[PDB]
Amino acid sequence: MSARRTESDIQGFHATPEFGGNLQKVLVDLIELSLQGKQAHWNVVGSNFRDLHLQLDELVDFAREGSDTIAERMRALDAVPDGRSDTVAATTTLPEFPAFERSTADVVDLITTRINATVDTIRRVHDAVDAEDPSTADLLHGLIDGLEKQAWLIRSENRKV
Amino acid sequence: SARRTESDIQGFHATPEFGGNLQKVLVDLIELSLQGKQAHWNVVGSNFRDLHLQLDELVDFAREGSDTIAERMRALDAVPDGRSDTVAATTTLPEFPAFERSTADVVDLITTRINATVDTIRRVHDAVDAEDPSTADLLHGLIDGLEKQAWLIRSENRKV
Amino acid sequence: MSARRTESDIQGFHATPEFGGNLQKVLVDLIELSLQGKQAHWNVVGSNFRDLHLQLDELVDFAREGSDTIAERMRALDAVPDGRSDTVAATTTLPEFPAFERSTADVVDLITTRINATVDTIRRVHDAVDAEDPSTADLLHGLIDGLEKQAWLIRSENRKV
Amino acid sequence: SARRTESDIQGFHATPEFGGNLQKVLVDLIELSLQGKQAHWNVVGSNFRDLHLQLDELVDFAREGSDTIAERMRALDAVPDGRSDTVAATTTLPEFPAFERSTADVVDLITTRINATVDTIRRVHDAVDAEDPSTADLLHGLIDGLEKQAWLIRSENRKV
Amino acid sequence: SARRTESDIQGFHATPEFGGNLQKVLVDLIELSLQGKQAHWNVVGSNFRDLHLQLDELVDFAREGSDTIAERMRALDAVPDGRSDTVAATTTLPEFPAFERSTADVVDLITTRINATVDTIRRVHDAVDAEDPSTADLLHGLIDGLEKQAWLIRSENRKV
Amino acid sequence: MSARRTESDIQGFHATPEFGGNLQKVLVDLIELSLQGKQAHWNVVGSNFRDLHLQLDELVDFAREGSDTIAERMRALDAVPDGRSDTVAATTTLPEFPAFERSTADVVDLITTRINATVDTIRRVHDAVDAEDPSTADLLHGLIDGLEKQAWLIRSENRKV
Amino acid sequence: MSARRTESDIQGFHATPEFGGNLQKVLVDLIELSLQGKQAHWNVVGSNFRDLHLQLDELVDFAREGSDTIAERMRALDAVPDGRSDTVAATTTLPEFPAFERSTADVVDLITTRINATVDTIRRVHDAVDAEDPSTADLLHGLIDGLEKQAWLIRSENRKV
Amino acid sequence: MSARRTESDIQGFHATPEFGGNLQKVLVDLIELSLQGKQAHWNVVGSNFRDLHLQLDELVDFAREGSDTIAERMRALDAVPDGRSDTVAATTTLPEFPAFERSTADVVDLITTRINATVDTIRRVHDAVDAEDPSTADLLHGLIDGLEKQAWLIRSENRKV
Amino acid sequence: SARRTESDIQGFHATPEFGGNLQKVLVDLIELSLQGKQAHWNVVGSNFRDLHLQLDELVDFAREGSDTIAERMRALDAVPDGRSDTVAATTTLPEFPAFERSTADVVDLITTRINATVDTIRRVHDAVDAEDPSTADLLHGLIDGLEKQAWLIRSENRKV
Amino acid sequence: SARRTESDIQGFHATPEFGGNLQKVLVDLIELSLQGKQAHWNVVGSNFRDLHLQLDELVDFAREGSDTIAERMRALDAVPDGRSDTVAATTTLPEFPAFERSTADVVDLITTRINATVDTIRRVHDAVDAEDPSTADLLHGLIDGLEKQAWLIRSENRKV
Amino acid sequence: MSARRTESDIQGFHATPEFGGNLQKVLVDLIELSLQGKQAHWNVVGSNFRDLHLQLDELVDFAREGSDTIAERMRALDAVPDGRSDTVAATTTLPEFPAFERSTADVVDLITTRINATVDTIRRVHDAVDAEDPSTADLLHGLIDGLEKQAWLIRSENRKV
Amino acid sequence: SARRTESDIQGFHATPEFGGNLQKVLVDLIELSLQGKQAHWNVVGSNFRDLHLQLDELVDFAREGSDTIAERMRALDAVPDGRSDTVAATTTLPEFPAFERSTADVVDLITTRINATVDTIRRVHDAVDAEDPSTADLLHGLIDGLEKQAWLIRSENRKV
Ligand SMILES: [Cl-]
Ligand SMILES: [Cl-]
Ligand SMILES: [Cl-]
Ligand SMILES: [Cl-]
Ligand SMILES: [Fe+2]
Ligand SMILES: [Fe+2]
Ligand SMILES: [Fe+2]
Ligand SMILES: [Fe+2]
Ligand SMILES: [Fe+2]
Ligand SMILES: [Fe+2]
Ligand SMILES: [Fe+2]
Ligand SMILES: [Fe+2]
Ligand SMILES: [Fe+2]
Ligand SMILES: [Fe+2]
Ligand SMILES: [Fe+2]
Ligand SMILES: [Fe+2]
Ligand SMILES: [Fe+3]
Ligand SMILES: [Fe+3]
Ligand SMILES: [Fe+3]
Ligand SMILES: [Fe+3]
Ligand SMILES: [Fe+3]
Ligand SMILES: [Fe+3]
Ligand SMILES: [Mg+2]
Ligand SMILES: [Mg+2]
Ligand SMILES: [Mg+2]
Ligand SMILES: [Mg+2]
Repeated sequence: MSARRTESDIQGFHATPEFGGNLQKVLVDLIELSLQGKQAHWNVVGSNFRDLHLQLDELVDFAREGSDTIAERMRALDAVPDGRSDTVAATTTLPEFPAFERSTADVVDLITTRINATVDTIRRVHDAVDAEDPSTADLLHGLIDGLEKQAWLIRSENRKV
Repeated sequence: SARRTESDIQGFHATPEFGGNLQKVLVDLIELSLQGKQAHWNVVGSNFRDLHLQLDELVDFAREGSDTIAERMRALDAVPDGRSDTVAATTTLPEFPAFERSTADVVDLITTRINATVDTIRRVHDAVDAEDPSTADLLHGLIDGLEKQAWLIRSENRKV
Repeated sequence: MSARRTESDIQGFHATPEFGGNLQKVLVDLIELSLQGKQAHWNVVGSNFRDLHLQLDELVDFAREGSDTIAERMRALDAVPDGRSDTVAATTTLPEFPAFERSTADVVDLITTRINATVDTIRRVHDAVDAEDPSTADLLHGLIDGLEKQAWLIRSENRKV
Repeated sequence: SARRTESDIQGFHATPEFGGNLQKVLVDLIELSLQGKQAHWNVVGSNFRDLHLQLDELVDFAREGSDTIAERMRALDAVPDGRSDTVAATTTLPEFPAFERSTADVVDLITTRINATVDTIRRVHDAVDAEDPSTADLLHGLIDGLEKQAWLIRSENRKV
Repeated sequence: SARRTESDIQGFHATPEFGGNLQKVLVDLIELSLQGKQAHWNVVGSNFRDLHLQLDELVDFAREGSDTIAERMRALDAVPDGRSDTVAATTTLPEFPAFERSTADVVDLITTRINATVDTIRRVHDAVDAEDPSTADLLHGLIDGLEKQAWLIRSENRKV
Repeated sequence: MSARRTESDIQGFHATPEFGGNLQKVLVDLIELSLQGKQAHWNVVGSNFRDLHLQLDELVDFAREGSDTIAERMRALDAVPDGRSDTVAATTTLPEFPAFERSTADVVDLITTRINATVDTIRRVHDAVDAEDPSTADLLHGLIDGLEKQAWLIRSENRKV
Repeated sequence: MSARRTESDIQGFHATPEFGGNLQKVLVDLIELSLQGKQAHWNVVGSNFRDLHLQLDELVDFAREGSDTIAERMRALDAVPDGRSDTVAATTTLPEFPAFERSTADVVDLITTRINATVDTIRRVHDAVDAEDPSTADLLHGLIDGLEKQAWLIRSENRKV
Repeated sequence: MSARRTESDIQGFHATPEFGGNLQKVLVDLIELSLQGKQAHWNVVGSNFRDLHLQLDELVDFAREGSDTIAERMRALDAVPDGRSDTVAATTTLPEFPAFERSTADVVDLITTRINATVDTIRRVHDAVDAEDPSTADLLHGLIDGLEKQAWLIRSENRKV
Repeated sequence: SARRTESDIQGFHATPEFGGNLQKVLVDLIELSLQGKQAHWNVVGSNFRDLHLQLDELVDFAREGSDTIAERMRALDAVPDGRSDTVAATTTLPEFPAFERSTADVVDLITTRINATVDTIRRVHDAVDAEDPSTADLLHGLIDGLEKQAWLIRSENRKV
Repeated sequence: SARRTESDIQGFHATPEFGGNLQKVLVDLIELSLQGKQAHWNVVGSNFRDLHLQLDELVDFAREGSDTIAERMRALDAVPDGRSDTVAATTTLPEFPAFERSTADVVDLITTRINATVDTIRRVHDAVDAEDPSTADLLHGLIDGLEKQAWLIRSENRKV
Repeated sequence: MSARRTESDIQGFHATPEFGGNLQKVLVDLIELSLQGKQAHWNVVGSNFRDLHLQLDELVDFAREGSDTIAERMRALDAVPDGRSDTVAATTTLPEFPAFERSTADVVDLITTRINATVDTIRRVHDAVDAEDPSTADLLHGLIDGLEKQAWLIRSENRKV
Repeated sequence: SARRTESDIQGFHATPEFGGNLQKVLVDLIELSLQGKQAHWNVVGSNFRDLHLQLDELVDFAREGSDTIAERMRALDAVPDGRSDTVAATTTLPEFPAFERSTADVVDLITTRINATVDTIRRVHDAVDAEDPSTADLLHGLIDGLEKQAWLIRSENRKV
């Protein structure tokens, strides 16, 4: 017991209310993106349907794993996520996805915009998150990298060169 | 030969009522999946881990269920709406509460909400079956799986 | 606005006593079939031993998965299964499997008869089950299909020309 | 105690009408698989790869389906005929054309071929269900799987 | 050179006493598996899920074990009897009770049932080892595996 | 310095009409074999049913993979396969598979004869194929090897002493 | 060779003695945590035994992978780890784990405390590690994230709400 | 304080020459069995060819794994195996496998006799092996168990009523 | 015995011409793999995803191809040179352009460069086969695989 | 029936001597695993990679071994102590040195320490076997596996 | 739509030309390392050939995944990679790999130097990359960690202690 | 239409000379596998582990190869002889020596044994190819695989 601490209770790192709020912002936009991605996945029609149909599911998988990561990171830091439908709809920054069947061209533009909005949220909170807890900023970097890759993989369809 | 002579052969298309009935199932499955994740993250207390894990299995089932229904709608020339505003405004599920919740409360809450989801499917079943028995089979898989989830979750709170 | 239900307690579907009894009938024949299938698997000897030995294990696997399906369906619908040895022996409708070694030809006939008996139980309760709960009848269809396939794969050894 | 005392208990035998109804399904599933491969090899043009790949998935499903139907026939002591001459002579599917075909044309042709196959299953469905509901469930799986493939393929040509 | 010149060399034959000793092990392993499933389905209450899951692991082990014993019997030209009537008539395990049972009760009941099964193996061990040490090693695997399951189950009720 | 070619358009190897026709001959016999293999797989009954039932499926798998190989080799070399039912029936060299159930012994002989016929087609076109394109002849060697192995595994049931 | 360096020997990045010492601190606490985790895994008894038994093994797996990561990172940077039992016991900051069987409730509190002590060590050295080598700080972030998740998954058992 | 041993050189368990010779006896019969098993696998023809063909390969797999186990156990205990063809032929106790094709019925009897012979060697050396090294006798028990299972699975083809 | 009496037995060694011929194949396979990755990253436009993915499959094939050839050289006592300066100075492939490129242009470009690579292999084939038929078989696998890639890629740009 | 009538049936419990003997094995397995990792990280020199890798395999074996023994103790109502202070104070293994060590030195060191570990198991074997043969089988697996590791490691330093 | 943005087009984060140039530097050295690694993998001979042969392939796998990561990160950020042979040869900082067979000892020294040159490039651009986009710096940290591990695993062969 | 009307079509029969040529390949592949194992067990010294491991990979390849050849014989109605006495009596490989051997010696010995095996395949190649080119392709796989193993093994002793 030469260097052994003798405390009965050793408490964990707790997130500030600001930090909790910042992760909550990321969470709702990740959930909204997952819901919009599925909507697009189902309703996309037209030239190169299959590629887009498939890529949109990969986007959804990533955004879902991301939302679970953020929410559980909140839990680890003694914060409380709210991923309920009403909260997501009321607080998401993503422009609304339109109803009905949409062409592959339209879906490419729509989804690129919504991914970019999501990435913007993460980029906006990044410095405040990093200042308080660099380990959480690393989770943000994974999200930024993965989502920006998805945006490139989707938007390239509409590029005329 | 017995070969048909039509250059174009069309598929079975669902009635508006049929599409509307699948839409009802869809929003309740999506809502259940969102509430399941909420519960999964925020459950605390005795037997946390079991409930945390089971809730993820519920969510997995509800998500594949929503996809199954939405794609069945698409196959039948109906158009699903799984957007957050639509889900929130049209789900029949009792609202799941915010904040940390005890294991016992989560068991009771989620059981009610699974039962609400099964009720929607059972309510639309006969109208769906009458128009398209193949879709009713998909409904049966959902009823079976969700009722299995209800049993696996609720049993925690059962006394003798 | 909101279609949300307001009850704090929504109950699940509860099977009638008759429905419970009907699934219990299926359950005991499936367990008995599993036990007889293993008996035959160990004790078969003669021409084409290996094929029958192997096929019998596939039958046992299917019947075991089936009994779990039925028993858990009972539990889901607030019915209580009884798969105990005494109950199975006292209430199964299958003819007893004979003792000791049996020839491949005899095992083929014996097991085919026992599958047919098991399927007959499922067919007998089907309409009453389907009328109360269509979703459970679908599980019965899976059992009927899978077992009648086993009966074909086993019986065909003895079918001539 | 409750043990039946007969030494031979017969299984369920399909009527010859039932056998013939499943035979109708079988030949169209086989024809669909062969046309599917023809399309898979010979498709050219804009979005070749997706179509090439999706067509193989259709063929996998149709081949599993023909196995399922033929084996169900055998289970009920009917006897399938999936020989080339029989399939050509009795399939209801319009002939697939020869030579290379554009992706747009293949989309339309294959959608029609899938729809014709589903139509056969839908046509025999009630007669099959009346004699054996367990077989009708297999038909439901086929209907669902095939109509999903029709949606996944035809969507390429959909303009909105 | 060192080649034996007899055309038929007989294998090791188990005595009928040895066969009977393995038969004792077999019926208790089968009874344990059936009681294990009964428990797995009918357990309710605090920590349901863990017990539900652990009980299935016990059943998997007991089923693999009964296969091992019955196949060892056959290898040595003994003939197993795992029929329901025989198992019910000759098992040494106390009967599992009917109906839903609390997790606490199931823990105690199943621990007792496992211990009874191990006791049978321990009782025949020396007689089995004396005739065939290779079979005794299979008994050792069973003892180790079953006592591990007893520990994993009973620990739930242990108060310290 | 640089060995780089300067053409903007380098064409691929194009098969002669004769070469295309030779691979077409192989293709139709492989498809016909696959169809007959399944027929036999469903309709075989009698002593050692299961082994033959299972082996026939392995044959069908090999023949199906083979037909895809040949058809795609045709496509690679700018030839156009025809695997349609009417063409296969009208142009296959295999004797017709008989209708209805057949005994294990008969299926063994029937299918062995049909494999032998399929291999004979491949052997007949081999030299002409090898002379134009050695790489395609190698694919033929794979087919010859794999099918003659199937013929051994199936025929040996009927071989005595 | 337009931008090619012409040095025969190009040396790697070497950790300072302070950096080596900082990683050594993390290493001993990760090893101590793995040893305490196993002790808890074996000796935990009581209500919800299985969940805790299983979670404790997941903790041990993570802490073991973590110690290997830290030690090998030391090796890469020309530092030398010491993970020997005497060194771990003499230099760990973790409060000693008690002997004998312990209740699930006690184990939850004990292990949460020990995880939190381990995380505290990583958090304490983080800034010095990051200042010298940001790539190693990223390995620390993985550890912080994974361990804090484990603490949440374990401690939640004892939460009364 | 410390129970640590102080020797810099601690030697391992070394087998007696007799022990080495006993394992060598097991080794050559296992290799011979593997070689004969393959011979039978290639050369069997007749009723139920496929089942025997397949089962013989499982026998060969088991016997090959067995020979490696024994040979490596020898190496561990400072004994030196000899698995060379000349040694195996000159010292195996198994009757020679006959040349050319053999019927399924004959292969069943022939291979069953050869397994019985292999097991008899293991049974003959068992007590002497167990007395010197119980851990090696356990490996023998695995061989006895696995081979006698193979003998059952193969011989049962020829067992009547 | 028929045992050979040589203490040392040497392996087949390739002629300088043979090694030179495999070297020619090697640099063109490496160049193709590097151009394939360039195209994979920089392709944009209609059907981007299909082409992006197919190009990775081409690269995978060319990389395993280069390894196969280089190691065959090693087996035969020849010494490969796959260094960047050597590849750049000695490849016969038309240079792949820098910057973003449309799907249609990438199809045409890569098809030409695959065909150039196949041409090298076909050009050395007879000299390789004459010296060592076993190596010609490796060449056949490369010809087959690359020509399959050419077909899968070029079909995108094919019109009716 | 042959059913036993006891409501409670107890399991086999180990003597204090037996628990003490397994404890002796446990600390030496844990010590070996810790020394194995030390060696794995700090080995340098000729054939580094082989030794680095083999040492991880040794560690894997010793860790699963320690778990096996500790859980066997638990099954038998004994209480393991695998804490660092206990391991350090009670292990019989010669101390592994600090700092980088050559491959040849690591081979010699680890071989000695494996042999020390095997010696503990062999020293307790007969007392363990006499009380509970099933546990002796677990000991045999450890002796076999560790002695295999000793051979695979030491062979590096063997001269002709 | 309470927090919903109402922009039709939301643009992504775009890398500066300096940032694009910095990632390009990393890319060419990763590709050069992969090409040199394979050259070494093929041509290494002598004492401990196999270990080095195998480790060199692991190095190549990592460097290849790394180059794909960097290039695609460039694409995501609207930069354009150039991984062509001429560009790699003209702009790599790695000392040239020698021609012909090389001893294992020489290869160890050569490859360690080339890995270290590659790591130096990443370390040199790190701060500028991190200042502009911390998410990309995290990708750099993965590369630094993985490559420095490879250098340790390779160089340790030549260490005399 | 194009259907052949004969009821029995014979397959390709190997001549007895062809059978004998494959038999030569078979015995050397078997001898190589047995010598490979001998080496694998008995190799000691510097870089033991790599050699131990590579020798097992050689044996796996040689065993798959002997199966391939024996099965090709059977496919063409030849009859293999892989019995120990036949292999010892007719193999062309120099005898592997008894006892422990250094890694350096094993490298040289095994390289020679591989080269002798390849030589047999190369010797029969043209006679085999003339009668059946499909079999010659299997010989090519063996040549390529074995010469790869020779390179991977001998490189250990190569000084440059
Ligand atoms: Cl795709
Ligand atoms: Cl089989
Ligand atoms: Cl769990
Ligand atoms: Cl290795
Ligand atoms: Fe229905
Ligand atoms: Fe269904
Ligand atoms: Fe149904
Ligand atoms: Fe060839
Ligand atoms: Fe940072
Ligand atoms: Fe990271
Ligand atoms: Fe960072
Ligand atoms: Fe033992
Ligand atoms: Fe050739
Ligand atoms: Fe080939
Ligand atoms: Fe023993
Ligand atoms: Fe054992
Ligand atoms: Fe989907
Ligand atoms: Fe279950
Ligand atoms: Fe294909
Ligand atoms: Fe081995
Ligand atoms: Fe390689
Ligand atoms: Fe454990
Ligand atoms: Mg596409
Ligand atoms: Mg058979
Ligand atoms: Mg629990
Ligand atoms: Mg080595």
